[PDB]
Amino acid sequence: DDWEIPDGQITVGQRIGSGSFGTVYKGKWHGDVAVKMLNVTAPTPQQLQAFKNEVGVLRKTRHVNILLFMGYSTKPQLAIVTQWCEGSSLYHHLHASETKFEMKKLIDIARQTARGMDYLHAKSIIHRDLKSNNIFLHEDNTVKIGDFGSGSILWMAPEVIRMQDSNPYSFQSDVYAFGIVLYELMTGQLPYSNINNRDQIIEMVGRGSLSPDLSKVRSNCPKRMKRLMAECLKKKRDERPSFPRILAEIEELARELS
Ligand SMILES: CCCS(=O)(=O)Nc1ccc(F)c(C(=O)c2c[nH]c3ncc(Cl)cc23)c1F
Repeated sequence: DDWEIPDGQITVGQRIGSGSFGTVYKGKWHGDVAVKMLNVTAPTPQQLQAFKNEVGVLRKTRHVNILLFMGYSTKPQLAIVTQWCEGSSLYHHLHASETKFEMKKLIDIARQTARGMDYLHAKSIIHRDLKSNNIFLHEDNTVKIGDFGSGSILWMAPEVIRMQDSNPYSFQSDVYAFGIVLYELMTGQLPYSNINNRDQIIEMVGRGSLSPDLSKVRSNCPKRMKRLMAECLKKKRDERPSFPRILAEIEELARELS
């Protein structure tokens, strides 16, 4: 009904990391949790509404691939509480571990990711900033999608880079985001890897003249999964697939099997 954790109950220990959002610690509260304490000292009364309006959105997410919102503090600092996750994120795995993932295991991670996303949309939540860094792999099996509610241009649809008019952030923008995750998964690689220049990419992808190189997909990706990708990466936004049918193709190609 109300989800506030009164001062005292969370035992904050260890500083894991941060962001423009906030700073994230591990912690004890009826078991393990994570606490993202916002960059804010004195809560201005209109700021206690910014938060509780952002919280009312967070508590409309129940689902196994949507990070588990659990509670919000007020009294030591504005903060969001959630499940503690185990292991490391999709990014860490696809880049600075060198973990071989089999085609089987990679498709599943894509399946579980678009499971998160279709749910959020069914709920009318534009994520806005999906990427492999904000997909935490709990136990190295279960996708948990978080950090919803410059920054990272690599997952940014051309219309976002540039800017539509009345939108541009929308269900579709979330969809190009999802393709770039597909590229990462199905090439094990960040795109524009050879062209390492933020300005170049911002200017060249928004103008419609640089798009991911699909020849770097591992020779053993299915051709269903490869065509699915290039649909999502469409520069024209409304030619893009929306999420029901994205979640169809993936589960429905997943058989095959091993
Ligand atoms: C349910 C959506 C809440 S969120 O959008 O604000 N995302 C969010 C909120 C609070 C958090 F602490 C975190 C977060 O980064 C982690 C949540 N669980 C984790 N487990 C391990 C690590 Cl390393 C980080 C986290 C996080 F991703």
